[PDB]
Amino acid sequence: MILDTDYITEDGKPVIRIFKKENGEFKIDYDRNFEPYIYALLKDDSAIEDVKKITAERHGTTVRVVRAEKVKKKFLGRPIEVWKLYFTHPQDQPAIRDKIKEHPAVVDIYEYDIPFAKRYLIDKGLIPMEGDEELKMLAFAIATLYHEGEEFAEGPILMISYADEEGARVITWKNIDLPYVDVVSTEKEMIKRFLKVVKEKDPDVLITYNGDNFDFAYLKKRSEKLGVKFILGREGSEPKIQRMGDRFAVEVKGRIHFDLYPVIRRTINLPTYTLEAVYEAIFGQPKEKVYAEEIAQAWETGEGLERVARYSMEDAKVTYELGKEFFPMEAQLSRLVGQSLWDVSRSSTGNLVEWFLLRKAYERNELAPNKPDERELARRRESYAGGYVKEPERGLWENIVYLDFRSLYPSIIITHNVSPDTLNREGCEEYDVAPQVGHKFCKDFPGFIPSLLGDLLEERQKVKKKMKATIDPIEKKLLDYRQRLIKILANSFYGYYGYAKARWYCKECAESVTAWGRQYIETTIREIEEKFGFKVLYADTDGFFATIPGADAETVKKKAKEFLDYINAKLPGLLELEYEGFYKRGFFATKKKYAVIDEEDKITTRGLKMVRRDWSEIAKETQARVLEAILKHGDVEEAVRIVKEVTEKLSKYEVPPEQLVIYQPITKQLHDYRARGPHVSVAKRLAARGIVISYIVPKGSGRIGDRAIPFDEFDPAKHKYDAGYYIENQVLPAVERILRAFGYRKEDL
Ligand SMILES: [Ca+2]
Ligand SMILES: [Ca+2]
Ligand SMILES: [Ca+2]
Ligand SMILES: [Ca+2]
Repeated sequence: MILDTDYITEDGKPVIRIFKKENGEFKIDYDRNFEPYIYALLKDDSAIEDVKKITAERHGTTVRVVRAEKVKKKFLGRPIEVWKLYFTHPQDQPAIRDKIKEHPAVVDIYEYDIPFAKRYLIDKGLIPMEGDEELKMLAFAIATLYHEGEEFAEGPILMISYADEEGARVITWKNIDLPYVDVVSTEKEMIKRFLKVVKEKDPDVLITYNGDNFDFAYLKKRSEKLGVKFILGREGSEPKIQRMGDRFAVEVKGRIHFDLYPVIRRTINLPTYTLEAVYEAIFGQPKEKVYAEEIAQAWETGEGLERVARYSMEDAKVTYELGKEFFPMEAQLSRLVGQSLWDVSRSSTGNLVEWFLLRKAYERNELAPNKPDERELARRRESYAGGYVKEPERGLWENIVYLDFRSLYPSIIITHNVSPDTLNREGCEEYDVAPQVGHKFCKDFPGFIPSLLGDLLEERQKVKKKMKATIDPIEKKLLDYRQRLIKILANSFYGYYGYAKARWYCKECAESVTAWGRQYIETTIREIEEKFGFKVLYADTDGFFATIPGADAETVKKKAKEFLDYINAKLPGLLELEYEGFYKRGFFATKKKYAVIDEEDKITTRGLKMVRRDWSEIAKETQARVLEAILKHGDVEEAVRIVKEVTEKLSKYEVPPEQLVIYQPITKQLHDYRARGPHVSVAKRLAARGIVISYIVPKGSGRIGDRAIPFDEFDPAKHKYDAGYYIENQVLPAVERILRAFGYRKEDL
């Protein structure tokens, strides 16, 4: 299979290198016959002789046009004739493209900013990560000596850890009594030892967590300081560093540097992206953090080195575990888009669609529009109206069905042929008009994007049915990832339409999709109300919650299935409404805030879940008790009494102080925490003396931080906690947000 492609220069000529892994053997294929090129639209074919003679200069070397050929391609639906201009080297393109554009007889130029190695994969029809070849993976992490007022990598690397199927090991230059620790004499020997491990293991994938902006940069400065040839590449090369905007990225030639940090940054949404928080959210298992101060203190005193070595080991271990969880999904995404895993894993949603479209455009002989210039880019700060959100009929409801459209936005694009090449196209005999915005779309021929989107949805169905018949559980997982990734890519076409940097950007297309979406969701709602007598409790963009308040659970289900048969016969094209699920009870607080419970007793909450550690146990316990009384018992007046009971126990000081302790970690220098937080205030009082902050809020005057004390110093016989604080700032805010819709103000409890 193909891992990646790049180019080297030989006698001023580009040579493509294709890195492959066939039958467990690494191979490099060379191609010296791929010519870089750009298109040029001319107003007169006679002008081609003037364009051929246009010259530029890179660094003394004269840039010339190698050869030209007239080709017929499609552009905005219409057939067009452009000149394919070939060059000697891909770096000739940025040097001469401006001189060719400025020529009077040149209307415009196209496909002039496509990286050579990526242009090769598309033009040759090559797809990376294709097949069932097994890649060998290796994760690694480093521990460093940090001091407050020092430059980057001024301190040495203390430990280098690595992990794979054989387990996790730590290389260090100090004696540590642990079975997984390998001891060397110096930092130089530790680095050299790590090089030998990578060379002997010969992994296809190197997995890091933030290796793009820390690990490789630290290793580089250290190898320069110690005189070590950091040959990580399979061709004997040192890691290549690139600039990605305001940040960096690192390639390792012959292998795939898989940095988990940008991948997880897009996949899940978390408050922080530390390795500890990420691992705990994905695997649900805790991971202890050992700070730079503790590491430095342990290394200088030689005391708790086992704790440091164990932290180092866990870093490599969890990085390998996370890499095993996210890499197969990103590998299938790379195969789908048609680009290397290195680029795909570092590209955002907008670029992924663009690369997919660029490959398809070449296959369909479709000339790709250019990126917007700075002037046009500033003009594309255009916003528009989004999805429809119904104001919910607040309160507790019984026997609720959730109905939603199968791929609403892609269905609209296909059905109404929404595309920049069909937008206001004159000369057609059939059009579809978008409500409110009024944009017209030609229906005479399939548009470029709707046509590809139709093939994607069709391809996904071919994968779904092959999964049912696939005996092999590993192959079923592979197909499952591809199927899921097609759904993700198909649902990204809409956002791409409103993406200002997009080649196929079209605000008219984007707002037409949302306008049609608002129409279909609203028409379906009034249809179920008027012709089936349902009450629509709440709706958001592509689905709604409905019920018959005076009907049986089986009666609601039956009527819902009958409604589905009815509207699906009336919906045009690919639009389709589906039965998502049935819920025994449901509480709808405000727009975007609600909670439902199924027949199994599983509760789904969207809004103020409050599963955080920076909130007292008393507040979290009461909230759970309230939700249970509402969703399991359907007793609203019981949920109220529970809050009244808790506030009465808090006011009479009958609640144990252990369920009032708040735990908060110090992650930065005390001078940098100028938020006057209670945990920081407690920490500053500790630092004021000679020598996770666990504190309780006591009864007194001043700010919360002025009252707060560590729980170790709290004594029920000498001190009194702030009953008012735990009622008004902890319990009531957490519960009021749920009971709010009933009209139960804070003073009602
Ligand atoms: Ca590449
Ligand atoms: Ca659905
Ligand atoms: Ca088709
Ligand atoms: Ca239909």
